[PDB]
Amino acid sequence: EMVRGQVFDVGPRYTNLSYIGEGAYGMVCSAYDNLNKVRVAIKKISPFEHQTYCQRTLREIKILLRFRHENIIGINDIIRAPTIEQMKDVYIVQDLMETDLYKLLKTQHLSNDHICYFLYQILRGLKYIHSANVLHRDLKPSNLLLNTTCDLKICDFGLARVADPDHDHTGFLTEYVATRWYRAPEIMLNSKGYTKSIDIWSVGCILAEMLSNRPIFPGKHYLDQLNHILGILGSPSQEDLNCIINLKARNYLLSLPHKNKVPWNRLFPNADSKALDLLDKMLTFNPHKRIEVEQALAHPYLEQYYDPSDEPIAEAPFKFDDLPKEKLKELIFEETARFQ
Ligand SMILES: O=C1c2cc(-c3ccnc(NC4CCOCC4)n3)[nH]c2CCN1Cc1ccccc1
Repeated sequence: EMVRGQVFDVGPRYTNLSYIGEGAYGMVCSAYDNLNKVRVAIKKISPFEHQTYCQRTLREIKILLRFRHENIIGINDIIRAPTIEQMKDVYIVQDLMETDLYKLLKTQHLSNDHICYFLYQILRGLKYIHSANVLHRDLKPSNLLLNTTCDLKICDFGLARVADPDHDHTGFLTEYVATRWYRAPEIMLNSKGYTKSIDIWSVGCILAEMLSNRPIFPGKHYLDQLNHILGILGSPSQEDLNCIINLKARNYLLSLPHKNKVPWNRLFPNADSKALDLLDKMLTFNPHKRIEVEQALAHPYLEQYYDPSDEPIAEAPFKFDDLPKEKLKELIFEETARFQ
C-alpha cells in the first residue's frame, strides 16, 4: 500500500496502514501487525542519498538495538531488501504510541501528578542513556512519546553521541544542530555539547514547558536564544564568568547590561514549590554546578517515585564514538541482518 503518495512495501506482515508522522528523510505510519495481532508504528527511512542521514540512521539503529529500557523506544523489527543493491529504504517497526508530549502540551493542561510522573520517567530513561556514556542531544517534547496510560518513551537518537568531555570546548558562536529552544547556554559560548549536562538543561526546559504549556526560552535566532535565557536567569555571577576562558565569549557577556534574575515563583505561580526548586537546579547557568541525572531523581519533588533499585543502568557502555554514503549503506545493511 501507499501513504500520502509514498510507497510502503512493508507487506505482508503489516496491514491497514495509517499516516502518523514525518521526517526529513522519512515517513511514519501505523499498521496492524498480523504475526503479533496488534497495531504498531512503522518508520520508512530513505537516507541513502545523503551521507548525513546515513550517519543518523546508523547511529540510531546501533543504539536502539543495544538499549533495552521501559522508557526508551525499542525496535521490534527491521524490514528491507535482502540485498545491498535492491535496498532503497528501510522500515523500522516499533510499538505504537498514542501521542507525543509536544501535541499533548498544545491541547492539554497538565496536573501536578502528571508532571511528576512524566518527569520521573524522562529521568529514569535519561539515567540509563547517560550510564551507557551516551548523550541524546535532542531532548524536546516532540521526542517524548506517550501511550494511553501515560507511560513515557524517549525516541530519535539520530543526533546522539558518545560522551567526550575532553573534546567539548570550542570557540564563541560555534554552529550547533540540536533544537534551539532546548540549547544550553554554553553551546552558544564555549561548548560542543559533549557533556551530560546538556541533556539536563533540555529536561529543565521541558519541565518549565509542562508547567506553563509554553516554551520558556523561545529564541528566534542563535544568539537570541542566549538573551532569552539571561533574561530569566539574570547576569551570570563572577564565578561563572571565571569558568569561561574564551575572551570573545567572556567579553560578550561582560558587555551586556546587568540583568536581574526573574524568580520562578513569579513565572509559575501555580507550580508546586518542590518542582520549582528542581527546576532551578536543572536550569543552572553554570554547567559544572548543574544537577546530575541521579541527583535529580533523588530530589524531594520525585520522592513518591524514587527507587534506586528500580532505575536500571546499562550493562555495556559505549566505548568510543568521514565514511561516504556508500560504506554507510554497507554498515546499515550489516546492522540490519539480524531481522532477515
Ligand atoms: O522517528 C520518528 C517518529 C516515530 C514516531 C512514533 C513512534 C511510535 N508511535 C508513534 N505514535 C504517534 C501517534 C500520533 O501522535 C504522535 C505519536 N509515533 N513518530 C515519529 C515522527 C518523527 N519521527 C522522525 C523521523 C521519521 C522518519 C525518518 C526519520 C526520522
